[PDB]
Amino acid sequence: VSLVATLIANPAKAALAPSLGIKASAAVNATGLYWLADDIACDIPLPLGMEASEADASLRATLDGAPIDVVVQEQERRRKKILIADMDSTMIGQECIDELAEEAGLRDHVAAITARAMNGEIAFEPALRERVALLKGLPLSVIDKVISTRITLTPGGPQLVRTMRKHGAYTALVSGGFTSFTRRIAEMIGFNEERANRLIDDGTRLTGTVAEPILGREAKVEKLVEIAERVGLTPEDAIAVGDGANDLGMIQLAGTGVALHAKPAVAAQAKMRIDHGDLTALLYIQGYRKADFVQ
Ligand SMILES: [Ca+2]
Ligand SMILES: [Cl-]
Ligand SMILES: [Cl-]
Repeated sequence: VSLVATLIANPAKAALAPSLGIKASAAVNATGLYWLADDIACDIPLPLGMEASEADASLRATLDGAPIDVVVQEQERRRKKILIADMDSTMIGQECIDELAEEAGLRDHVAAITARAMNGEIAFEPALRERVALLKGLPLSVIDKVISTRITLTPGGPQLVRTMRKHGAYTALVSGGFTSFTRRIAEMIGFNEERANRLIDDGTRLTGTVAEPILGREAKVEKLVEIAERVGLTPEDAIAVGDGANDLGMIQLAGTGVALHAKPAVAAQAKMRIDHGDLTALLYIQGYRKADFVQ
């Protein structure tokens, strides 16, 4: 089966120089070298008979000290037809739950719990109830307040979703956060649908509870299964991306699963990781060229 290695830099620190790409491809006795974006990403088709683990270590040693990610995969079925993406710290810069906690004067106390939950040291569901209970009494106006003043989109997000939709993919934003945030964020970026938990309120204030059953790690796996079956595909046809322990189920089930700027224990578990590039990395992973992007 044919293999291809892809080298990916951050467009904001585009250090994949021509000379560097040439040296990488020689390190793996490669046939050709194909640029997907100048100074940012290139394809290196491995010669037949090389294990992916060899090419990976060879390329990483050659590139050591440079902010360039490495992934190796089979050339066929690179381009996926489903995207399922985590929201918090993946498509936006923030944790909505931590920003909400600010409005209760408890950002640090809640953020410390969030860090433990996204690292996998506590189960998602009791972590969520403990954090949300501290939001009891907040007026419903704080949701618009946080969205309009403190939530920012991750670089490359809109381009990723729009370029994939251009090529017929179905895109879903699937989050352990809250519907009141995902519905607006999904609209801003351009997802086909979103699914998240739900804050309970009395009409004026937050009750401090969440609608049950809570969506955690397994619920993201289930949404991936539901989507693929509905659109007449299989999870093998999907690329999944996240940063946290609650994304590892869908990252492991999808055909391509990406730990993006993941927590230390999370990245330790994922087969494919992106630590330097932004969300356009997922376009290059799939073999797209800059000429293909929606600008
Ligand atoms: Ca996340
Ligand atoms: Cl909500
Ligand atoms: Cl994985």
